[PDB]
Amino acid sequence: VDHETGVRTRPDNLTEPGFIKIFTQKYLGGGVVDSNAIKILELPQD
Amino acid sequence: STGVPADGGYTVIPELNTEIMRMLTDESTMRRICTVKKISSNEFKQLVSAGGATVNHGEEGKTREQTSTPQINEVSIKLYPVYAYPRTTQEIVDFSDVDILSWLTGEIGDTFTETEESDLVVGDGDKKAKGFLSVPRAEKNDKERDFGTLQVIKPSESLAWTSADPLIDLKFALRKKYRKNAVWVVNSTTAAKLQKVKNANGDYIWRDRLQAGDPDTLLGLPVEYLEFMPDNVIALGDFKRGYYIVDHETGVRTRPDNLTEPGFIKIFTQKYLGGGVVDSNAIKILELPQD
Amino acid sequence: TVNHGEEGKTREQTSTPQINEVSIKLYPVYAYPRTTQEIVDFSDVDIL
Repeated sequence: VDHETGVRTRPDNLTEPGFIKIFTQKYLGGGVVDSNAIKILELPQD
Repeated sequence: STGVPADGGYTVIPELNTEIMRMLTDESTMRRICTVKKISSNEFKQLVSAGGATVNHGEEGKTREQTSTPQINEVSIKLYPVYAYPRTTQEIVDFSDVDILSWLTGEIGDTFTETEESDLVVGDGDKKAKGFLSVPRAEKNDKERDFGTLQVIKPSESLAWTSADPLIDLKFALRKKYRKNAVWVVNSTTAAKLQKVKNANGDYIWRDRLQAGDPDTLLGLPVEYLEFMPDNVIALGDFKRGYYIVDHETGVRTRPDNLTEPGFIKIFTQKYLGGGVVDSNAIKILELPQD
Repeated sequence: TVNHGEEGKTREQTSTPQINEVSIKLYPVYAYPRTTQEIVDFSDVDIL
């Protein structure tokens, strides 16, 4: 799941002067919908 | 009358001169006497050839022997952030006729000139411009002395403030190469002490030998005074060659930073100042005992 | 003032410079000589 805005990069160069804090943000989400569609296999690792 | 506020006294408004008088303004003598190299880097490397190139004065019919290849020295002048971060209230910046933004930028630029005359002279070099005085000194001639160190003359208190001998020594410690376009660098208090030197007889040595149109000189060379020098310390040299003031290519960069804390606008106006001794043979230092 | 900040150091607050007021008040400097109209009329050197 993504947001309509997506990746947004705001280069805050004011709050801490002498610095650019490049605040890059992306709203990300993930969920297992219909778990019957996915299967897992843990190897014995010897 | 205007004396009584009620009797037409409130009508008279005081005409505030919209150009604030910046008391501490001065044309930066450092930036004029020394060269200014706008650069885009943290460190500026000027190559300063020490010398050592020789000739053997060959004869007609003699094998031409190898001559010594001249040497080069590195002067690593690193730029550092000299800044001021005043937090003016947004109230004044709005409620004003004298423009506080421009006035404060001018005041901080004058402060930058003052701290240039401080760092480029006395500045130890701890994350700032290394002044020529903070540069280690050595009482040796140009041939014997190590590069990156300035020739310092340290006479006794007897002939220091009694005669012109220390200053003549300082003048001719420089080579003609530098004395052509040399300049003196004295503190105002040290300058006053110099103008007061009187020999055993009592007459002044420097007998104010100037005309009205003459700039203040000393032993036939101009004297650009620096106020941040320590007491009883003198310098002299071709500071165009002798010292490099390495400013960054951006220069003064005044972002007002209005969003960090609303109700306050915080002019940052940081600059990147660097400074270093270049041609350590082009500057001479004269230490005089404290009276 | 400036604090001569380093590479990787928080930039501390510097003192904001001060301003002073010089209130120069204007006052009437005058002279009120009472010349006779006689001289002002009877003259070649312009008395006014």
